[PDB]
Amino acid sequence: ELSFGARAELPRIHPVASKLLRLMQKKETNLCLSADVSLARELLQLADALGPSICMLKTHVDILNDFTLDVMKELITLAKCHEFLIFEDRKFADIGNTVKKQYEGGIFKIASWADLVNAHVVPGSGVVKGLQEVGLPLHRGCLLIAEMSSTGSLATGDYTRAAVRMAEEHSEFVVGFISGSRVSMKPEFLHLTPGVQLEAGGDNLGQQYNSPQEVIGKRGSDIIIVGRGIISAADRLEAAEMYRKAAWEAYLSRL
Amino acid sequence: ELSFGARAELPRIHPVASKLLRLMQKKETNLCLSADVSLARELLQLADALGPSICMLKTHVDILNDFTLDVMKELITLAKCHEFLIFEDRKFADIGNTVKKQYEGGIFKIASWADLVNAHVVPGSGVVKGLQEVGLPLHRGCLLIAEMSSTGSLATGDYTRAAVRMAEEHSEFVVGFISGSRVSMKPEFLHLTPGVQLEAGGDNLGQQYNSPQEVIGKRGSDIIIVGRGIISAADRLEAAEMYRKAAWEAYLSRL
Ligand SMILES: O=c1[nH]c(=O)n([C@H]2C[C@H](O)[C@@H](COP(=O)(O)O)O2)cc1I
Ligand SMILES: O=c1[nH]c(=O)n([C@H]2C[C@H](O)[C@@H](COP(=O)(O)O)O2)cc1I
Repeated sequence: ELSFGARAELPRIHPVASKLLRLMQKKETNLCLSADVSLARELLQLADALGPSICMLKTHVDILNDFTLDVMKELITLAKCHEFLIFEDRKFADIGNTVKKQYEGGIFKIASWADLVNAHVVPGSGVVKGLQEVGLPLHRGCLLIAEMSSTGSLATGDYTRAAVRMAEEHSEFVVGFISGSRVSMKPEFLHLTPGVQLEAGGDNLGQQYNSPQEVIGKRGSDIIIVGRGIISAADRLEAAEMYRKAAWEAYLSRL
Repeated sequence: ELSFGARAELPRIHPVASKLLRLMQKKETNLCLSADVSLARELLQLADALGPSICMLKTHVDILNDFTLDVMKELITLAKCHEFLIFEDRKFADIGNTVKKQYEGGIFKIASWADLVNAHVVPGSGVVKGLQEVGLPLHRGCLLIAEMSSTGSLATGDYTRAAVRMAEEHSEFVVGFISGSRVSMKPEFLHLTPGVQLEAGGDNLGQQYNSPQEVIGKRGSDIIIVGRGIISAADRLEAAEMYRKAAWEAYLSRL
């Protein structure tokens, strides 16, 4: 088992993952903020104030009521300044020819500013083949949804094993997974785990929480994705630090 | 076997499906046009010209380079004039509390203009439950993706069975399926099938095509979703009429 910093230097490491692994070690943060907000200003305020505590900011640019590409210009500014990756949670999940256009085009032009995006594997390997054609040119990485935190999730057993396989066979573009635990034995791949809170619980619509120590420590994931656990707190700065320190110590203990 | 007109009067049938099935019968079309264009003027020129030939227009708003809510207004006007339903192929595939926001809010405000939307079942029923909460107020309906057309598709066997159960258990809002064949024998559910062309073949990124006669005639589907088969033609109207006549005669032969 290697440190994040050692993993950033592996032969077969993808550059986007290496950049991420290096700033993870530098900042002592395996925390990804989920910024689920309705206003551009909200997003840029939060990113800036919490930037120092995170390795990655996960966006839903399709829930911004005042999206513009200038808003994402200013997001990249803050990303370069505080050193975090931008991860648009698009969950591309269609045939290759469609996801191509969705990734490069339309009003969002996701490929022009997202270091990472994710994709569901249900369509088969064409969803990644399609995304690759936009991603490789623009030096980007993708994450494959191998597991989900929601109750009734069908991403289990054979489905999970297919997501890993797909990943291993597209390593020039796929840098890791969305998962509830470590699912690949290859240290080149990242693991990011949503459904994370300090306290036991869920929400009213299928979400189920596990703690950072459980997820990073016992389940062997690398990064925790945390939204309401931080945004809904009174002190979002203090909240982000708690999750950072929890996930960071769990990682240290694991080494 | 019942006709679209009879099925539209079924006791346990959704207001949206009933509306759809009546205009199908009235207009003699079970063709959904997949308008995968990136200019609003071409979308509206196709909608206007091909309106009378179609029971439904399937959109990908997020690939339109010049989307405005005013464009959708004009699309709605054409849809009323020519009697077709608007279906946004958004493929909701996140947790319930997330998809609610993507469905209602943000720049696209899909719920305000889309008669139907679709969702993947991989997250568990929470995804349907989240969408339901927004759509039921507005009398919308939802299609669940039970099978896919592309090579390597993991929407098979128990995954499909899962989508059927989830649909049946949420009939108040799920009006049917995106699938390759009839997967539900319950006549209140609509079956819609993409990966359709007249000629045998496929594309370079996993898309596989069967004919209207195979899909409607042998596999028992209701409606064909056809993109490039029409869009790539010089005369898109002649092509639409060709797909319409093929799919409609295939339907009449099942009775
Ligand atoms: O399997 C998943 N689970 C999940 O929670 N998300 C997203 C949805 C939400 O925006 C965030 C979870 O944040 P909370 O910590 O607020 O639940 O991660 C995405 C996937 I794929
Ligand atoms: O399983 C699927 N298969 C599929 O083909 N589409 C959509 C994607 C595209 O917009 C259209 C196919 O267009 P062609 O008929 O040009 O392949 O159907 C959606 C799903 I879910």
